[PDB]
Amino acid sequence: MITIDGSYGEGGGQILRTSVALSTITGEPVRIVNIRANRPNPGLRPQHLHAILALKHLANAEVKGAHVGSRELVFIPKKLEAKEISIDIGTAGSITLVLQALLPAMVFAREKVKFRITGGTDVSWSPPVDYLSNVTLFALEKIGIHGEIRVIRRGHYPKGGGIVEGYVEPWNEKRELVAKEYSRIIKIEGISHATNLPSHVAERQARAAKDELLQLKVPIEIRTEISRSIGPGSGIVVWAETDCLRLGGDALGKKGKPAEIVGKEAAQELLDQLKPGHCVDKFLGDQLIPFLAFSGGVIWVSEITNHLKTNIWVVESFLGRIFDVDGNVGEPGKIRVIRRV
RNA sequence: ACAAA
Ligand SMILES: Nc1ncnc2c1ncn2[C@@H]1O[C@H](CO)[C@@H](O)[C@H]1O
Repeated sequence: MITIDGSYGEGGGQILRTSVALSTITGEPVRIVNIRANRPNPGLRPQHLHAILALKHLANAEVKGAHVGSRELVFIPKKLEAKEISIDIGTAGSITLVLQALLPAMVFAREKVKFRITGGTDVSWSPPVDYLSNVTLFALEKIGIHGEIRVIRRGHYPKGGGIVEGYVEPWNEKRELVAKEYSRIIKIEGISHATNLPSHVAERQARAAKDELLQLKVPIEIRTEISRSIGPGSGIVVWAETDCLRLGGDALGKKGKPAEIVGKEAAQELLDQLKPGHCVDKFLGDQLIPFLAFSGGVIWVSEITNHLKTNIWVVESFLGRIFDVDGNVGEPGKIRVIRRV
C-alpha cells in the first residue's frame, strides 16, 4: 500500500483527510505516518478520528491506529457504498473539516448520501459552516456537484453541541471549472450570527464589516442571525459575488473580543482576497484541489498557500501527475489541471 | 485555563 508522510509541507490534518478520502474513492489502501507533525498537538484529534470512522463506514474499511493521539493510521478500504452518516464528534471539533474529509468520498458513492454531524460549526483554524455552504458549495455546484448543508444548531469552542445536516448527490455529470480573473464585483453578502449572546453582537459585526467594505462601491447586504445553543459564540462571513466565483472572508468572536473587531477582520480578509483580481480565494484554492483532479479546468488564486501545495502533493501521490502550478507560495498563482483522471 | 488546528 502507499505510505503518506504527514510531516510533509503544511504537515497538518488535511494530509490525513485527503489521504483517507482518496483511499476511499480509488480503493487504494493507505498508511499515514507522522500525523499532524506540524501542529502543537500532534496525532489524531476527535475531528480526524470521527472523519476516519465515517469513511470506514462508507467503505467498510479495516482501520488500524484510529485513536486520539495516534500519529499513525492504516486505512484499508473495501467497496464504497452509500450509507447514511451520523456523527457525534463529542467536542467542538470541526464539522466543516469532517465534511472536508467526507465530501469527496460521498459524491463518488453512486447514490445520494445523507449526513448529520454534531460538533463545532464555528471554531478556530477551520472554515465556518456558512463559508462552506455559501462559498465552497457554490464553487462545487459549478463542476456539477449538488448537495445541501444546513445548520440546525450552532456550536462553538469549547462545548460544541452544534448540529449540521444535509446530503450530496452522486457526481454523475462532471464539468470543468474555469475561474481565472473576475471582471466585476456585483455585490457583497454575508451572515453575522450570535448565539446565546445579545443580539447587538450580530448587528455590530455586520455594521463594522459594512464600514470597511464601503470602499468597494457596491451594494452590501449582511444578514444577522440570533440563535441559541449550549454556550455563547459568534462569527461572521462575508463574500463577494463576482461574475465568476464567490470569494470569502470571515472571523470569529470570542470572550472580550469586540464585535467591531470581529466584523472588521472578516471584511479586511475579504478585501485582501480580492486585491489580486483572481477568482479563487486562498482557502477555496486548497479546498478545490481534490475535486479538480476529476473535473479538470483551471483556477487562478489570490494566494498560493502551503495548504494548497501540500494538497496537490497528496492528490498526486494517489492519482499521478495532475497539476501545473505557475507561481510561488505567498503570491497569486495559476493552477491548471493538465491531466484529468 | 491545550473540549478548537
Ligand atoms: N478562516 C477560514 N475560512 C475558510 N476556510 C478556512 C479558514 N481557515 C481554515 N480554512 C480551511 O480549513 C483547512 C485547514 O486545514 C483548509 O482547507 C483551509 O482552507
